[PDB]
Amino acid sequence: INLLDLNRQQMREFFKDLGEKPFRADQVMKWMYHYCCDNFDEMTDINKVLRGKLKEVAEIRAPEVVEEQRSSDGTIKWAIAVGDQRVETVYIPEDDRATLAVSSQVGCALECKFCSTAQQGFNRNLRVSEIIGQVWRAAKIVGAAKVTGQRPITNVVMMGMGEPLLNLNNVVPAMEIMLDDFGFGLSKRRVTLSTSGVVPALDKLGDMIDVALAISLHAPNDEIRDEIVPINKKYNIETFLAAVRRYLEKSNANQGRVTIEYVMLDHVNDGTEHAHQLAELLKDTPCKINLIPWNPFPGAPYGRSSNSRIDRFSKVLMSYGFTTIVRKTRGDDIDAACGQLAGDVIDRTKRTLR
RNA sequence: CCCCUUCGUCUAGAGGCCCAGGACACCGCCCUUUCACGGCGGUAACAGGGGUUCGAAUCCCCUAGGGG
Ligand SMILES: C[C@H]1O[C@@H](n2cnc3c(N)ncnc32)[C@H](O)[C@@H]1O
Ligand code: MET
Ligand code: SF4
Ligand SMILES: [Mg+2]
Ligand SMILES: [Mg+2]
Ligand SMILES: [Mg+2]
Ligand SMILES: [Mg+2]
Repeated sequence: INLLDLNRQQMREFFKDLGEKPFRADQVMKWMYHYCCDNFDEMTDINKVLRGKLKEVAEIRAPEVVEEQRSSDGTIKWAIAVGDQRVETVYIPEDDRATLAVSSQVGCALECKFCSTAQQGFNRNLRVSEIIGQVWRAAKIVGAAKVTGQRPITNVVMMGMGEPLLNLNNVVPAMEIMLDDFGFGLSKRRVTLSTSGVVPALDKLGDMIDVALAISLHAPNDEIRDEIVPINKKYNIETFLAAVRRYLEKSNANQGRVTIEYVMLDHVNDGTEHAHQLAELLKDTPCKINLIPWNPFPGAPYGRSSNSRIDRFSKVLMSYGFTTIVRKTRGDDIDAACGQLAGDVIDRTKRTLR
């Protein structure tokens, strides 16, 4: 029994089940997440008998890091071992903050055409310990909170491999741990779950946890979205934005706005005609816009909008009063930029034959 | 017998620099451009009780909880 699979409720449960008081769950979480301890013999403020009781009944096993790559950006990407397979995790330092992109499945069940995770197939969901484990290893490797004196991580984004809303069972507990004060103590506002639009699971999310929301929109109408982000064929743009607005109603994390992700595919969806449509489309949705220049990956039929097109496109949106930021491209030299995470996946869907 | 207990969390603190300071969280406002969620602001603690002293988070006692 591995305590990295457990959130606070559950660890309390666990400690009651050992005839021991529930504040013990707070102590152990502090060692685990504030110091990145994987070793009960260091928990100096737990009496020696219980300290030993734990070693018999439980453990703290994060997946192992088996690769590391540094970019001129400063950006780092670690590959973690997940049985025979690998998912990948990205650390992004900016001046006043540090951000971890976290993987949430082994590949992705979805088929976005501009995504490299999509082109590897899909194997399985990640367990809680394999999600929060990514935040655990990255915190230890960077410099643990009460070990260097600084928060190693200030923001997390569920923007690694996989679609988060197709693994709510594990995504939510893991986000719960991130937010927890005896966990990493991060902020609602600085944990951004991004989703391609699995509407029912978003409604479900609303009833489970309040967390900042971004959406992989990527087109200004269904005819295009059908082609690049195929799940649109099952939950279309209007259905999705309705769901989004349902989430935003009951959410402090988002501060009344959703972040719109829109990847910039050269001469596909990135002309000023599209910006005009996009502005219209979003007239009834309080948001801010994040333009993402496309990051390439082997075999793709696409190209990256030139900066002139991006610049023009963004200015149209700005005419209509939208906050429009171009996401700086980070980790491209090591295939760690958004979309480039292929990991190592044993596809179980036969993505190839088809 | 000895040591520890200060906002949600980690802490600042040595008889007056403290009706308790910071960071983060939380909450609020704003995002018509700081964004791989951004800017600003605000609420919030001396474990509980009794003493010593002009004055106690700080010194003494008792209690509860925790460690050797
Ligand atoms: C994580 C964010 O990046 C987007 N995304 C997926 N693939 C790529 C790529 N090759 N380049 C840029 N962005 C991508 C997702 O659709 C999501 O919005
Ligand atoms: C590479 S995408 C990562 C998060 C989710 N799949 C989304 O597309 O928004
Ligand atoms: S984009 Fe998000 S959803 Fe679409 S494939 Fe890549 S990962 Fe899966
Ligand atoms: Mg929190
Ligand atoms: Mg306390
Ligand atoms: Mg102190
Ligand atoms: Mg924000």
